[PDB]
Amino acid sequence: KHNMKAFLDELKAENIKKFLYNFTQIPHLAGTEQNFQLAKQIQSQWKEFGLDSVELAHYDVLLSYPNKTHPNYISIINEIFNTSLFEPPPPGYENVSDIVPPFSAFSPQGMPEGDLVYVNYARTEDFFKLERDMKINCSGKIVIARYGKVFRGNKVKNAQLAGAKGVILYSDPADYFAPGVKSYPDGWNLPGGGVQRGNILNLNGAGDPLTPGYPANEYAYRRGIAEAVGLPSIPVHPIGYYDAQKLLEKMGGSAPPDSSWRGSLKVPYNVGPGFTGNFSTQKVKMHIHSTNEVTRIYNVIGTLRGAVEPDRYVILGGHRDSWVFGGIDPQSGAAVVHEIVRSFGTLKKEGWRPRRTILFASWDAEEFGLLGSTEWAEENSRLLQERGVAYINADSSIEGNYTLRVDCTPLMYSLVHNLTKELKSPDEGFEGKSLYESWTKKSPSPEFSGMPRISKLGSGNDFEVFFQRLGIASGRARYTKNWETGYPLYHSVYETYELVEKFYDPMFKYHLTVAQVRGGMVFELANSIVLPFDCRDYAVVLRKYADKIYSISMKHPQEMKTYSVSFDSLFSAVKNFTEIASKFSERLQDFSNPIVLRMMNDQLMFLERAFIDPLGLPDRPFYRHVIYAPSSHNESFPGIYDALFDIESKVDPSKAWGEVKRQIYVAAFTVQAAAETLSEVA
Amino acid sequence: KHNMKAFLDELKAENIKKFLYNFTQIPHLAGTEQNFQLAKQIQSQWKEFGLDSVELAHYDVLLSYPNKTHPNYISIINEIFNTSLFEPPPPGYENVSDIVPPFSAFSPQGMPEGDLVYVNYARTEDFFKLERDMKINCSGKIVIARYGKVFRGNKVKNAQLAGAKGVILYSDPADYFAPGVKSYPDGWNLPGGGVQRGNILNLNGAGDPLTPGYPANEYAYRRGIAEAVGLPSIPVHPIGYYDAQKLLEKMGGSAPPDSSWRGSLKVPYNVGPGFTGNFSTQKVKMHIHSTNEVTRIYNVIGTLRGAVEPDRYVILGGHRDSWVFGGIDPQSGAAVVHEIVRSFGTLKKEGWRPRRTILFASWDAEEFGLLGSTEWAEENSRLLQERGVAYINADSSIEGNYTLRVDCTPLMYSLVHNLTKELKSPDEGFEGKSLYESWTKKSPSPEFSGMPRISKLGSGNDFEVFFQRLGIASGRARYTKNWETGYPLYHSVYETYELVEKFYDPMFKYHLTVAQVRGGMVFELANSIVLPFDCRDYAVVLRKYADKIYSISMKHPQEMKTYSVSFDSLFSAVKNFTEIASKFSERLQDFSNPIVLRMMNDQLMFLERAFIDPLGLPDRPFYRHVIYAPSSHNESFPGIYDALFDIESKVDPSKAWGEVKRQIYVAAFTVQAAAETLSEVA
Ligand SMILES: *[C@@H]1O[C@H](CO)[C@@H](O[C@@H]2O[C@H](CO)[C@@H](O[C@@H]3O[C@H](CO)[C@@H](O)[C@H](O[C@H]4O[C@H](CO)[C@@H](O)[C@H](O)[C@@H]4O)[C@@H]3O)[C@H](O)[C@H]2NC(C)=O)[C@H](O)[C@H]1NC(C)=O
Ligand SMILES: *[C@@H]1O[C@H](CO)[C@@H](O[C@@H]2O[C@H](CO)[C@@H](O[C@@H]3O[C@H](CO)[C@@H](O)[C@H](O[C@H]4O[C@H](CO)[C@@H](O)[C@H](O)[C@@H]4O)[C@@H]3O)[C@H](O)[C@H]2NC(C)=O)[C@H](O)[C@H]1NC(C)=O
Ligand SMILES: *[C@@H]1O[C@H](CO)[C@@H](O[C@@H]2O[C@H](CO)[C@@H](O)[C@H](O)[C@H]2NC(C)=O)[C@H](O)[C@H]1NC(C)=O
Ligand SMILES: *[C@@H]1O[C@H](CO)[C@@H](O[C@@H]2O[C@H](CO)[C@@H](O)[C@H](O)[C@H]2NC(C)=O)[C@H](O)[C@H]1NC(C)=O
Ligand SMILES: *[C@@H]1O[C@H](CO)[C@@H](O[C@@H]2O[C@H](CO)[C@@H](O)[C@H](O)[C@H]2NC(C)=O)[C@H](O)[C@H]1NC(C)=O
Ligand SMILES: *[C@@H]1O[C@H](CO)[C@@H](O[C@@H]2O[C@H](CO)[C@@H](O)[C@H](O)[C@H]2NC(C)=O)[C@H](O)[C@H]1NC(C)=O
Ligand SMILES: *[C@@H]1O[C@H](CO)[C@@H](O[C@@H]2O[C@H](CO)[C@@H](O)[C@H](O)[C@H]2NC(C)=O)[C@H](O)[C@H]1NC(C)=O
Ligand SMILES: *[C@@H]1O[C@H](CO)[C@@H](O[C@@H]2O[C@H](CO)[C@@H](O)[C@H](O)[C@H]2NC(C)=O)[C@H](O)[C@H]1NC(C)=O
Ligand SMILES: O=C(CC[C@H](Cc1ccc(C(=O)O)cc1)C(=O)O)NO
Ligand SMILES: O=C(CC[C@H](Cc1ccc(C(=O)O)cc1)C(=O)O)NO
Ligand SMILES: *[C@@H]1O[C@H](CO)[C@@H](O)[C@H](O)[C@H]1NC(C)=O
Ligand SMILES: *[C@@H]1O[C@H](CO)[C@@H](O)[C@H](O)[C@H]1NC(C)=O
Ligand SMILES: *[C@@H]1O[C@H](CO)[C@@H](O)[C@H](O)[C@H]1NC(C)=O
Ligand SMILES: *[C@@H]1O[C@H](CO)[C@@H](O)[C@H](O)[C@H]1NC(C)=O
Ligand SMILES: [Ca+2]
Ligand SMILES: [Ca+2]
Ligand SMILES: [Cl-]
Ligand SMILES: [Cl-]
Ligand SMILES: [Zn+2]
Ligand SMILES: [Zn+2]
Ligand SMILES: [Zn+2]
Ligand SMILES: [Zn+2]
Repeated sequence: KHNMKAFLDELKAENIKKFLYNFTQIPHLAGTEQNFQLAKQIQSQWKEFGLDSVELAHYDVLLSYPNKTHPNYISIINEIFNTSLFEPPPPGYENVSDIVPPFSAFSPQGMPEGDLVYVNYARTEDFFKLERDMKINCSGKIVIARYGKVFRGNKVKNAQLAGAKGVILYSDPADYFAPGVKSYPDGWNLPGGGVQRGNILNLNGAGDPLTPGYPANEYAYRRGIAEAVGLPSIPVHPIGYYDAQKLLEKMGGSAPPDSSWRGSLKVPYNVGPGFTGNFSTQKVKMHIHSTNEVTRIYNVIGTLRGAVEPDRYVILGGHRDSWVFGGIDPQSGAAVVHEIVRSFGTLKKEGWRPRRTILFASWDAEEFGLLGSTEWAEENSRLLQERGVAYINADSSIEGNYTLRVDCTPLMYSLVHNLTKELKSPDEGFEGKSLYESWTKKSPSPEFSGMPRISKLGSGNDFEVFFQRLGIASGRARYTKNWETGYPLYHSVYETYELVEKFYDPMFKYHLTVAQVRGGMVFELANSIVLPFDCRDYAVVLRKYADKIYSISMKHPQEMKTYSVSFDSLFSAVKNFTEIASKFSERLQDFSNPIVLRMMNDQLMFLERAFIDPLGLPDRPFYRHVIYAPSSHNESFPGIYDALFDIESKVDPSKAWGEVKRQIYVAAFTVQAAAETLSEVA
Repeated sequence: KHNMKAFLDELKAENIKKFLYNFTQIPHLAGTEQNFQLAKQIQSQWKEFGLDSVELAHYDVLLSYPNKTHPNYISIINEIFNTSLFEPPPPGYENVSDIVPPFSAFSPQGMPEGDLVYVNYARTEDFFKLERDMKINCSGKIVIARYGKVFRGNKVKNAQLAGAKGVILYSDPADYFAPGVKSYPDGWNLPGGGVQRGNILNLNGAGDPLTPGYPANEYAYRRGIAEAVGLPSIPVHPIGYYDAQKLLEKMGGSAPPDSSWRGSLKVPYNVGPGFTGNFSTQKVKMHIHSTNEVTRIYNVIGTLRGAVEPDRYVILGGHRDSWVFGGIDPQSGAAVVHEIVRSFGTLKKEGWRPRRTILFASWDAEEFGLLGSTEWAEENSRLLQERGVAYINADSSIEGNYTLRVDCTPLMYSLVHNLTKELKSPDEGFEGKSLYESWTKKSPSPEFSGMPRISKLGSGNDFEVFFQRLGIASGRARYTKNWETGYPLYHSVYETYELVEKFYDPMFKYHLTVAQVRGGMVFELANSIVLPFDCRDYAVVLRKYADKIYSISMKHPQEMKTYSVSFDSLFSAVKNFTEIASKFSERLQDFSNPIVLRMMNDQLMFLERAFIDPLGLPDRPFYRHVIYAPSSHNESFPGIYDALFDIESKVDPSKAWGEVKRQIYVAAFTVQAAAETLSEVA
């Protein structure tokens, strides 16, 4: 028999292990020769594995690299202390110059000299507290911020808008050093010389900064750097906590406002500005010489043509490019994808084909702003929006070994529940129990007893263009840590095969479980006669999110009275969606007729699509999903959430509340419009 | 048998006559009680006729009306001459106060006093000639322009940008009085007291000025008038040629530059500014007191559910609202639609159903900016873009009685050729010959011997949102005049049943022929197993339009060398489209399998859709069709055409030619992307 069980049983832990080892012996930085060679290997092997076609899709995109003969560093100035030029390489590692040293991708060049201010996590809330409560002024200062809480690019944006002339990012042990675990190579903790790489862009979903809206192909017209989307305007550099201690220990001015501003280092965590008395005259100087360069990148796209609906695509995609060895990020994911392709190809060789086409993707330049997936989606956007059933992401399969973590559209909730009930838990103490049981026990729903937590999709990985721009139902699953105790070695040189094999998943059973969840989801989406989406699950969360956004607005009762701010239309639309989805589910259960089926499958496939506004969100044309797009000021209903954010500070309240009302109208309309796609069609 | 012939034979000239009489006895101005009553009648009758459902879809949109107790007029100033307060009503007509007097819909209020300048047709080219060749300055002047050549709103926009403080529009006998035909009521010519009504908006496809992007429903948030889309900023009023003669006869300053600036009146046609010597001190004063008011409008939407593909829509739509009696505009069209519905309902009562759903529409407020069709399309945009097969318009069936005039997407060319070969010519001297033969003889293709002229769809009628914003294959057909000899009584009170019955089509045979063409197109689109679109026809015209746009650019060889302006990518994409479409047509001929069929029918339906750019054209987000959107500066490829327009006057040629290159890249990409929708799907 060729069914899901056949597919699932063919997956082997030992194969995922071999592929992970194979993928992590040398660095695979985007735009480098080694990553092109890995793309060619993957293309060859996917053909060997049995896919119908396997092609490279290349683009020429803006990337960013340190200058090899002119290293980046930070000084206290005579330069009396210098930060490191590289992380101490891990034991046994030999090509150390082709290891890219830590840097913040897309930093402009510069050598700003100045006095330090300590901005905690550089969140919106942290900057509000600096300026509004503490009357501290960041203008012309170098800010030093600790990583964590939010995307690092949001820190640099937040810093820019507060007027800073440089940002230093560092990893504080409070956030990145787990109590009682030994540092690499003897455990999975971050040593003091370790440094988190990462881009610092604010693209708002645009992809390559030079070609927003269109693929960076052979004839593309590019914006000048001056007009580019999302580039930072001030120099930025990341450092480890040994180097951070040296910079923070002399900090003067105001004490931290409270304990939530103090990390774990033996320093006061004084906010500044500037150093204390004796050193009040010393300064901090950045030396940043990185360059932005248009560089070729390569996606591998594998096709397994569907037997019955070859014009319906189920996509399994994850990135291949890594900062250095990519032992977790992304090769723990890519090894999983490779074994999934191998398993599907095994059934294919025996004569089986999925009902719908499966597309497999190995994305390039994910670490530089989701560039490979976004350019490919811009190139193929018409095919994807009329044919795209679903997108399952496949980055890092493990970031811990505690339990499963799923983020997806509500359309996939029932699919995920049903699948995980049929899979074996790999967890200690849950031998012979289902993954659903272990996951539900370790990560309970905050709302429903006997159900697991499933989170929303936001931003920051390759599902983003498919879900937030194109409105294709999307999901992701991986194994994660206990969230009451990212991960220490994230984007550091110490992310190695040995890290994973010794400390995360020596038996590769968590990898195998993640292969079963991702692979099983893809199998159902591509083979089930009726698409495995339950529109009733969207109705339930829409009411929750409407309740939530109403509750935020209701912090301002006087203004809602004055400006006649009603959420009645939004609740009405949610109620109608609930009633219509209920009736549609009845019809879906109550229908031999493949036109009615495919009509019904089309209604299910285009339901996610109906939440797209072709006008996008305000000033963010590439975020178009009205329920789930990222907030500019990071809740769901982001248009209304952003209109309400810090509304009490707006100088023209009439105008501000008018815009809240406009967003309520757009949201109610969109909800009702999506509901009407599930009505009888004529 | 229930086939096309059965459908066509059921259509009767005598029924179209009765309906026209029924629809034209009282005025049906948008937003008035009489037009709501007509909507309710049509809804009732379409149900009687046998449609499955017939609903009113209402919206509350910005409309514009004269003040009944404060009439609009123009003076020479002591006011020594006044223009008319109304057109002399036609013989036998009794409710003359409910006849709206001539006015320019959406004019602001005002009483500007000043000196006249005569701007010919107020085209872009005419204003270029005034300022650049004749050194005449329109700033602070009242411009008087004759109707014709271009849309009247473009005249007011062109006037505004040249700095004028008022516009007077008039109908010159050179353009609106056919030689040797007697004026109404004794013939079809425009009498001197007749006046062309019409809106003067510049909406660029937005629909209701207050709700761009979203339906003007019960909970809509509206822009303030100050922020509205497309409203004119200076007062405007139209007059007839008796009144125009009085205003023009004293005109001084510069003589007309050439004969193309002189109409037929016994006046010099001096451009001005101002009057001659003795009257050099007299001025012109407008009195405009019209008001813009949000008003309810009603579309009638009839559904005939498809037997096999009820989720695929073929739409036949035309407007119902008229300036006064609507004898030609639109009731000659609406009477045709009514008889088409009656004929389809006759087959339905005998047990027949079309393969695909047919939607019938009676649009409101077309005369005020395509408001009814646009709001309905904004409300239903998700259904329309995933399900909309085609849209056939149905405004005025006759504007003359010489021959057929078709404007449509190239996807419909073969359909139109094949249908007209099977229909009887109603033309004198072509008894027993096909409509194709008569039409081809009277309106030859400028390019191909033995084929008729078919024009492009542009702007200015209710197909606009479906084709230019949503990318649904669209077409229109009507009977027209000999274009080497609009029509004289256009938008005047003299457009009556008697005008049509006495002077245009006494036997209703031209009406019947137009019913057969529109109805037959709808029949094929809704019933043919394979959609009746030939993608090869798009390949042919894309090469033509690429040749044309290249030829325009090649007027600037030096700049194309300097800025490296290549059209190579666009020709490459057109070549690929040609090859791919050729292969797709082979597959379409060479395939029992309803999935392959419906896959193939989906590829045909979404081919028009693939020419939509979701980023729209520059500053015109609602014009999104990359091949055919209206030029801002009114050729096809409007993005590239507008980038090239008057490029030699741009102050920064590097920037201007960079933008030309950007548009070439967008167009080439879009063509290639559309081509790829016709590739094998996996
Ligand atoms: C959820 O679904 C329900 C349908 O089950 C849908 O109900 C619709 O609500 C609107 C109100 O927003 C109704 O609109 C009315 O339509 C009638 C004609 O049918 C008009 O006469 C009404 O206008 C008068 O009353 C207004 C309100 O006081 C006045 O402002 C106005 O000036 C008029 O005097 C009004 O337009 C509509 O009939 C129903 N449709 C039904 C029941 O089929 C509801 O809108 C959906 N929710 C959302 C968010 O779409
Ligand atoms: C019309 O369809 C044809 C396919 O039949 C399609 O041809 C493609 O054209 C592009 C050129 O625009 C080719 O791109 C090349 O791809 C190879 C790898 O396959 C690269 O090595 C090439 O890059 C090198 O050469 C460049 C040109 O001098 C240099 O600028 C560059 O730095 C590299 O040195 C180049 O990217 C592509 O291979 C074909 N694809 C085929 C034949 O399958 C054509 O593009 C279509 N037209 C449009 C408008 O899409
Ligand atoms: C990763 O595995 C690949 C595939 O097995 C290895 O690539 C093969 O290497 C052998 C020996 O050089 C060649 O003969 C094959 O042609 C290669 N096959 C390909 C590229 O498809 C590769 O050597 C392994 N890498 C590491 C670091 O172990
Ligand atoms: C930090 O690094 C800089 C640059 O390498 C050091 O300053 C240089 O010292 C070298 C050799 O001693 C001189 O040739 C250069 O003139 C110096 N350059 C600059 C820019 O200062 C600096 O001494 C280092 N600081 C520490 C504490 O090691
Ligand atoms: C998840 O599994 C449940 C239990 O099997 C599925 O719900 C059943 O679906 C069948 C087929 O429609 C119905 O006949 C039953 O009434 C359903 N039981 C219920 C709702 O309790 C559910 O459809 C599955 N989810 C999927 C496939 O997405
Ligand atoms: C146009 O035709 C309609 C439909 O036949 C006429 O409306 C009918 O009028 C009679 C007499 O008043 C009523 O009993 C019917 O209820 C009406 N039917 C409808 C509205 O569906 C209408 O009178 C005709 N108009 C003119 C000007 O001749
Ligand atoms: C044009 O119309 C205006 C307004 O009706 C005429 O001027 C008015 O004349 C009436 C009665 O004779 C006076 O009561 C008003 O004071 C006048 N109003 C204004 C605004 O001037 C004017 O005479 C008419 N011109 C002609 C030639 O008939
Ligand atoms: C218009 O009519 C022509 C002539 O019948 C149709 O072209 C024929 O189509 C059939 C069925 O595919 C083929 O077997 C013939 O080879 C075609 N003849 C040709 C191309 O000369 C054409 O398809 C019709 N157009 C439509 C239906 O849109
Ligand atoms: O590095 C990434 C983005 C990672 C994010 C998850 C994440 C986010 C933050 C951290 C950290 O601060 O350690 C770690 C992991 C995602 O949503 O996948 N892509 O390759
Ligand atoms: O009045 C209209 C728009 C009419 C236009 C055609 C047109 C355009 C101009 C005239 C004229 O100047 O007499 C007459 C008719 C269309 O493309 O349908 N809609 O109701
Ligand atoms: C890198 O720095 C070196 C040495 O100072 C310099 O010569 C070169 O211009 C730089 N390279 C780039 C790509 O900017
Ligand atoms: C893997 O799980 C076991 C049990 O908690 C433990 O030894 C180790 O800390 C875990 N690894 C990581 C990286 O959490
Ligand atoms: C119309 O004009 C009259 C009479 O001068 C005036 O009283 C009224 O305000 C006006 N009506 C509108 C709707 O502006
Ligand atoms: C209708 O056609 C005949 C023949 O040309 C003619 O008497 C009359 O002028 C035509 N009517 C119009 C409006 O062109
Ligand atoms: Ca791009
Ligand atoms: Ca609107
Ligand atoms: Cl993932
Ligand atoms: Cl028409
Ligand atoms: Zn990753
Ligand atoms: Zn990463
Ligand atoms: Zn009309
Ligand atoms: Zn009209």
